[PDB]
Amino acid sequence: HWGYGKHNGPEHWHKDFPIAKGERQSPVDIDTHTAKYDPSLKPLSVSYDQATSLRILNNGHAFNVEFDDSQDKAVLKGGPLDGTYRLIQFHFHWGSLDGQGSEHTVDKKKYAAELHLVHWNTKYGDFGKAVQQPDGLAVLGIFLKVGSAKPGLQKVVDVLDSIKTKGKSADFTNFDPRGLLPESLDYWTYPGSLTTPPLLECVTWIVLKEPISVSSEQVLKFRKLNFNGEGEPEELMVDNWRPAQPLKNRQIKASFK
Ligand SMILES: NS(=O)(=O)c1c(F)c(F)c(S(=O)(=O)CCc2ccccc2)c(NCc2ccccc2)c1F
Ligand SMILES: [Zn+2]
Repeated sequence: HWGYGKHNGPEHWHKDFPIAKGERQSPVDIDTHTAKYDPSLKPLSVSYDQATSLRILNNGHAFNVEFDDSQDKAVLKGGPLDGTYRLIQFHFHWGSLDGQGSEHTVDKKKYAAELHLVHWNTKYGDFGKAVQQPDGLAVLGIFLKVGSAKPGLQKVVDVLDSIKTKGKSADFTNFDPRGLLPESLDYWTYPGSLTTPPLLECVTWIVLKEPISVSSEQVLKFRKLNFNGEGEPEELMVDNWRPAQPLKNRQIKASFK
């Protein structure tokens, strides 16, 4: 029932998910001036050489690219993390226009979209148990701006016509997520939450400072997806982002400068 409209969007979520008004909600505005450089933070370690993609899925509010996480393949560690987090899936949030789309903002600046690479803490054994823990997930957020195409995203864009509507899926093997990363791994990090229902407060957010560039034609294809299922009135999948939430009693830390 929740979604992104006037009647079921982010401002309504608290009625079914009271944690929406909780103490460590995401996304947030990253105030670059008050983010403290933390010389104790490590370089982030992103090991995606063995990643195995399985499927791509329109789940009715984004598209997910899913990975086989049953072995220790694609892992995120280092950075602020005390453990080993395993890649499970990635997805995006984007706008109806280039001027909006991202969930995190940087000195109130909105990017055209934001990629989330979602990983779960291997000390909890699986994703479903990890989300019940305050250090259960690590989500790597990467901003998208519109400019030159990202060659490494084109395979994703090209398959979207095949999962236009909610609940459609498609085989999606041998996709290499290393092709979606920017050159620098400088990052901001803070404790936060899933940004859609159930809004669980289980996420260490690591947001890269350097955005990737995608082309206007690439992001236009994201906007041709549908929130509705096949045979229902067409509602374009756009603006599936939650606005910035109160920082409350949290410090955003920077890995750089
Ligand atoms: N935007 S996000 O990165 O914080 C996020 C959520 F907000 C979130 F609620 C979830 S969820 O699985 O608990 C609910 C549904 C969902 C699915 C895909 C994108 C956004 C929300 C995931 N988890 C992603 C996920 C999906 C399937 C299997 C494992 C992880 C998730 F990654
Ligand atoms: Zn997300």
